[PDB]
Amino acid sequence: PEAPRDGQAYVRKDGEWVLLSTFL
Amino acid sequence: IPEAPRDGQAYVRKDGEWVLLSTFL
Amino acid sequence: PEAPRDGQAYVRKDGEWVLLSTFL
Ligand SMILES: CCNC(=O)c1cc(C(=O)NCC)cc(C(=O)NCC)c1
Repeated sequence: PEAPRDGQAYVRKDGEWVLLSTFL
Repeated sequence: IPEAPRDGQAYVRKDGEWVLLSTFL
Repeated sequence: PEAPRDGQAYVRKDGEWVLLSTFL
């Protein structure tokens, strides 16, 4: 399914969309 | 959601689009 | 299709899921 549409980037983890910024 | 470009570059999902990872690194 | 479900983040590249950590 689609990631949130909220001006933030997402990566795929554990069957979820997780913010990229958390890893940066 | 559709495939990302297949062009040797990594993409992340943003705003219902595929965006280059490199932009954020 | 789904990325691996293994506690790790993935990005999309070349029609595949590739570890985010490789790029960081
Ligand atoms: C210009 C913003 N770039 C990043 O924040 C960035 C880039 C990189 C990056 O370019 N890595 C290439 C080795 C890595 C990280 C990272 O490992 N953050 C952990 C807190 C962050």
